[PDB]
Amino acid sequence: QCQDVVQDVPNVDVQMLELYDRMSFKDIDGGVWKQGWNIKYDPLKYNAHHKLKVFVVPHSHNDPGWIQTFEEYYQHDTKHILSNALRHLHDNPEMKFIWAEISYFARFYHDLGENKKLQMKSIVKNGQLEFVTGGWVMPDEANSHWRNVLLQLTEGQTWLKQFMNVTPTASWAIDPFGHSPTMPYILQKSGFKNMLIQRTHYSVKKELAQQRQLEFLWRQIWDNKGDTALFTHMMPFYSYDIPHTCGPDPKVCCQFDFKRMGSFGLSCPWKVPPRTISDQNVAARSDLLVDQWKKKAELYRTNVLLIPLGDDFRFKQNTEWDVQRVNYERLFEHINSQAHFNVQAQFGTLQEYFDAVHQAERAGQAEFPTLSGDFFTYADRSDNYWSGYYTSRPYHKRMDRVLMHYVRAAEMLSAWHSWDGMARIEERLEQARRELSLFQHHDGITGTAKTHVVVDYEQRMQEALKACQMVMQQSVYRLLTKPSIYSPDFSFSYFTLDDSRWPGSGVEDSRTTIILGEDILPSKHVVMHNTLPHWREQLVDFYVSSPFVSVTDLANNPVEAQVSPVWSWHHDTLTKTIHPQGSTTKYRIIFKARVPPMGLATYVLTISDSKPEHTSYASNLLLRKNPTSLPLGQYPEDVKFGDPREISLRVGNGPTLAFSEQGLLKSIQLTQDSPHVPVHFKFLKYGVRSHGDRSGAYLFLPNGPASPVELGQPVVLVTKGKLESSVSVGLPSVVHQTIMRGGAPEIRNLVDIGSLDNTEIVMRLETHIDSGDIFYTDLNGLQFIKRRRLDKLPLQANYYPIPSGMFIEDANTRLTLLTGQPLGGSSLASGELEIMQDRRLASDDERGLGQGVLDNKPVLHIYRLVLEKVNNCVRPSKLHPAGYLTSAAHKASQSLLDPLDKFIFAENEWIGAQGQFGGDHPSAREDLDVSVMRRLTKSSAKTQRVGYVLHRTNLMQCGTPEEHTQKLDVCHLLPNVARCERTTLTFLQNLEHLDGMVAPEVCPMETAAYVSSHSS
Ligand SMILES: *[C@@H]1O[C@H](CO)[C@@H](O)[C@H](O)[C@H]1NC(C)=O
Ligand SMILES: O[C@H]1[C@@H]2[C@@H](O)CCC[S@+]2C[C@H]1O
Ligand SMILES: [Zn+2]
Repeated sequence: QCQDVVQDVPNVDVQMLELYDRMSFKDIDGGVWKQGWNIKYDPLKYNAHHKLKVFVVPHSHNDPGWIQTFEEYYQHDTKHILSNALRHLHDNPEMKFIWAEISYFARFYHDLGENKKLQMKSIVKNGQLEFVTGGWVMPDEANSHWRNVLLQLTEGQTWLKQFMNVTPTASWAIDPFGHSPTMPYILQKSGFKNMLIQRTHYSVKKELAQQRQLEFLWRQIWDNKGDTALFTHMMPFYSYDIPHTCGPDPKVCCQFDFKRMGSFGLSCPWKVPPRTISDQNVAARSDLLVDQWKKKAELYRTNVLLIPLGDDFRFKQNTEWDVQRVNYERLFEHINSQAHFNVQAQFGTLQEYFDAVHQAERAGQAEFPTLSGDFFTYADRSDNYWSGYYTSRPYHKRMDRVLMHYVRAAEMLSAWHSWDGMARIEERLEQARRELSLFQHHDGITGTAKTHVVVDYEQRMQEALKACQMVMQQSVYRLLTKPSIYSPDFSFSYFTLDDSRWPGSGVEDSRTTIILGEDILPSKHVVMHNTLPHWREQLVDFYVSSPFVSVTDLANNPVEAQVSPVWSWHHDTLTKTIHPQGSTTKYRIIFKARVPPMGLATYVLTISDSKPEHTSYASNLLLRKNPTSLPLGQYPEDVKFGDPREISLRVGNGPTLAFSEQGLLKSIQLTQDSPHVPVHFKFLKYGVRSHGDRSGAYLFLPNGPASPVELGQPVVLVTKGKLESSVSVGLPSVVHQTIMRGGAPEIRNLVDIGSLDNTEIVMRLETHIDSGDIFYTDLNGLQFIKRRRLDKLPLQANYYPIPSGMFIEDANTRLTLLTGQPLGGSSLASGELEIMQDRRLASDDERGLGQGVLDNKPVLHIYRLVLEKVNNCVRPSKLHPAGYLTSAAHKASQSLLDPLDKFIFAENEWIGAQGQFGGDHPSAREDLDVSVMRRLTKSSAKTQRVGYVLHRTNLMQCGTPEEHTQKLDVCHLLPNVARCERTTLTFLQNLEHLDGMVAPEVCPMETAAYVSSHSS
């Protein structure tokens, strides 16, 4: 049956948390290998019957945006690299080249004439040009959500299958800033057999090198059996550039980068230039180079050695192709003909290297270790830990998650039907997928690009959001209109999307008010979509032009609603206070929408001349000294005023929250009898060093622990309603909001760091929880990994990515913070959680970006806070490296990442309107998600095909019986199923033809893909 992911601790040779506890992390000078040691080898190791096989693998790192935009790099550099690669590989049959970034390759190939397309296909087919990974990008591994890692991988590999007829099975990840086990998870489920990584902490490289553990079978932290394992090669040295890839001595290796002799504007910082290889020097030059190779080979277990040959945007000029190729050819001729070296060296590809490694393994020459864990937080040297980019450019980090959801929703909503080409559905979805995929680049979501490049990514993402909205609203109109009435104009807006959290109140006033009135329009239809495969009820809100509005379902059943004011916060430069103003012409109406699995539900908003029977009105209390009046137009309850004071609130039967006089949480009481548990929010600031290394987009180099933000006497606004209550406070740089709807609170921070240079703003939670040095953070929204704070490491080393959540716990109590955006965070003392909100840095951090981070803009960060008793939960043992969410924390995460979508009908009357879609869809167990639903065929295909990605998480058992659900068989969601197949996660290979055309559900922590085929 399924593997147990909780109770059995895997036995692995290397467990990265255990390794971290034992390592000392001393930064001593190792000689020419500055972070290693002087490698020694026995010359007699190699001989006539046991040669060293060397693969020199030419490559070119092409960032899809960084210090230029994608299109700028394409025009100035990448199109010439690819054009000249085609020519030089064509003309030089033993030369090889690998290529990773399919965004660029697709941009290139589609501009080729057919003669050149054919020539390109021939050098791919014959193995000279080899694709590695084949994703749209080489993604960030820290901030990216696994769903978007899969999206971009699929975008690139689907392109490659269609146009190049190849599917890579080896991955190349030389530049992401630390590495995640989510990558082998996805890759192994996508047909891969091997992967390569580079940017791991220098101390880890030393430790694993000493044990010859740089090649390993990387399995997931919970995986007892090993079925998730993927063979992984970690490169051993400081960079992927030629000085750090031939061997341990960069002064020697630089002499073999033949672009550095002067005419190209490059040189060797170790002050010994390359020399052109001639018959007079080739023996000496070869003895230098072979000795470097044999030292590198000592770090690995086979007689097969990988030597990358490349750097950023290399292999551009024809003269560069020639100078590298001709000099290496002279070296190979000499080396391979001189028996005393016992070396056979050649240009090769990545797959060629791995195939030869595994041939050695099968011949019994090596056994590889098993490994679990991750490779965060990266440091490349000294105390320079790359935890800054977990937060840099947080606006765009948040935008990533918004677009993630709208791509899912657009693909799902439109998959139910086949569309005519004139509807431009496929066109808009392809654009949306590609812009989101581009942003997964390790200079996109990471916030490590130049200002104008960030603007380009943002503009692309905005176009993608508009594309999603168009597809979604067309789809809703089709799904909810009587078929014989449906008369679409595929350019028309039948609905507009309403999003309450993006860009957010205080960031952009982009929401449309529903305008009702006796002399204009009595009522309005709205529609909610639920992308999750279970019934959901959730409060939804809209802006309306009257407070006298009531809600009905499309059976005209009244729905209870609450009306509240529309409050906006202002930085009053004449009074020097931050305080709220209420609208006198628009109001918020809130009600519970109940929406089928993967379905839609319609409601109607109707105006009346007076308070309606089933609509209540929130009270409002402004706490501040010196108040002034707050008129609210027709809102029927007058605002109350008071001096600052502690307050407590409870919605429904839910928790009771107590707040300080400054508007910040102080305690949570779960039930009426129970203790008021201390849970205190605090905002603090980190600065920058005034000597030594400065923080920048990549690096976090604080000048000591954080200092509290001075709050003064902030203005606090309390809104109390039957359905929703909140406490909001205007603090320096942050409008902080705690919202209660009857379960776990929601936190919203409108963060505007303003002109506070050299400041990082952190939000900290202080509790009594006896967590010691342990805390948990997620990896890519997929899994939670145990962290241990290490006081032998500096503060910034104890920061980890928080892509979706974090928690601390003791024997009895857990506090989980779920996020709607990836940010950096830690637990720096027992009972604490902290998460960075924004950072503004005036200096560059000396990694090549050439600017600090001075382009901050207001961002609305969102969270859920879940305090729980966990003493009755079945948790992993103390030695297990994973943790798992409870039901309530998982649902709270889903609330943030995949909320209901809201649609407002744009015209005055919707003729043929229907009340619901998907009432017959199965309501699957809470731990299962349909992560992807995508129609894979256009309308001309006689056999339509729909793909599904199913993911089951693992939730802790805590004694909530929580049961009766329906089985979900995705292959029967559409009618006329003729076949159901299990596929790789990219949909590109059929793995099993399924009996009865039934797609089984998956095991906890597993992800599977299915394709259903339909004959009508
Ligand atoms: C793709 O490759 C397979 C074997 O590599 C070959 O049989 C086939 O003709 C190619 N199909 C295409 C070009 O779609
Ligand atoms: O962000 C950049 C990388 C970083 O490692 C700094 C050195 C250049 S690489 C190219 C970019 O992706
Ligand atoms: Zn890069």
